[PDB]
Amino acid sequence: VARDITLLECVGKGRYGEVWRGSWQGENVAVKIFSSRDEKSWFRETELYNTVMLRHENILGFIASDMTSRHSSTQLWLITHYHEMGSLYDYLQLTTLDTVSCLRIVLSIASGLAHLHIEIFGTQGKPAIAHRDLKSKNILVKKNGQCCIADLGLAVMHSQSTNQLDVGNNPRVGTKRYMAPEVLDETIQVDCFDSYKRVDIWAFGLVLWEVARRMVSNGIVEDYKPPFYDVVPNDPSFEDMRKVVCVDQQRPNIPNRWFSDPTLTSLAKLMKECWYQNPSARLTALRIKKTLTKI
Ligand SMILES: COc1cc(-c2cncc3c2CCOc2cc(N4CCNCC4)ccc2-3)cc(OC)c1OC
Ligand SMILES: [N+]
Repeated sequence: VARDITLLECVGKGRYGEVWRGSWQGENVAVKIFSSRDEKSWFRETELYNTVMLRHENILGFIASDMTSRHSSTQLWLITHYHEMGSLYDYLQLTTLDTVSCLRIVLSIASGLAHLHIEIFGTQGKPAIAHRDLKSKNILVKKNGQCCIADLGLAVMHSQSTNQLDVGNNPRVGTKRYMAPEVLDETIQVDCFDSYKRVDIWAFGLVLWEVARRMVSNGIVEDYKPPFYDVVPNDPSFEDMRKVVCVDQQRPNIPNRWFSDPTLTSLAKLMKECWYQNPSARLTALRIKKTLTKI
């Protein structure tokens, strides 16, 4: 209930709204107050968390959804577990990673994504879900070293038996920096659920690139950089990414030092298998989880 939560400090702000660190029965919680322009994302997330009952150790822990009316308006709240280490985008800028730390991050993200993509059968079984806005800022680092995926506002679901696709009704567009080439060229088949899984794998390979750069190998480490930092400006436009990803067919550069570390070699091969211009040639989330497990 929103009445029992004490908003203590704002840890994030954007077009989506605000994220607050709050107290609730003597424990820290995360409260997202949605903006009026992003109401459809609150409905979709409430559906995925309350109706679909999405629950996984590598997905942001749902607590409660609520609506509070004040100042002649009604705010839409989402209350989840609070991770004091912040987003993966924040965490990668404060520390370097070793082999275990890197693999724990990338395997946890892969297992959480595979849980979204894999349909659980039986009655009231979880359908296959695509995130469609996967990025380092939508990934949070837990104190055990593992990560969890957040923001289900753009989720899309599908069930194999009925062959029915639920795209929702959200005017929100995904993050342009992480957009797949089929999205930028407007060739993506919006009626096929596999299309939405393949744009997640594409974006997953970009987060994979961000994390691998922070793994120290032979006293060498790369500074943190967002994908395509050296070709697009801040807040890139649609034409900015299309020129890089589609026209020039550019991908993030694999540092040569990665070939001197066996873990980074298998990781560099993994992200390359997520960046195919042909969406059907990209790996599945299950194959990525399997490949990461054998490493
Ligand atoms: C409640 O709904 C959400 C909460 C969080 C969340 C959860 N737990 C911690 C944080 C966040 C938001 C962003 O990251 C943080 C960052 C910081 N700090 C570092 C940078 N600046 C100083 C403060 C502190 C806490 C968090 C995420 C969501 O999706 C991106 C949410 O919606 C689905
Ligand atoms: N952040």
